[PDB]
Amino acid sequence: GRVRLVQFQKNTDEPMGITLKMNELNHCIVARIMHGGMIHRQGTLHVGDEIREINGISVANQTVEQLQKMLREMRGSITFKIVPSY
Repeated sequence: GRVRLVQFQKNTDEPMGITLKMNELNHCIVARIMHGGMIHRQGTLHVGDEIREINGISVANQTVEQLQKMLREMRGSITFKIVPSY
């Protein structure tokens, strides 16, 4: 699909509300989005989307725990480079 850049503004320390999973090619896939969360309210990131980069950082050959940890500690203006899935 077509790559796009999705931007969020994270000012609080609450869970972003994303659950990730890696598939066979180690592609990072959005497994779940927390209903009513900041992400869900914006409507720009959806289950099945492939995340290629976070804050410009390639997710390649990083584990799920690593990425979730990264997501838990991010604040301010952040981005996901994603390939949406329909």
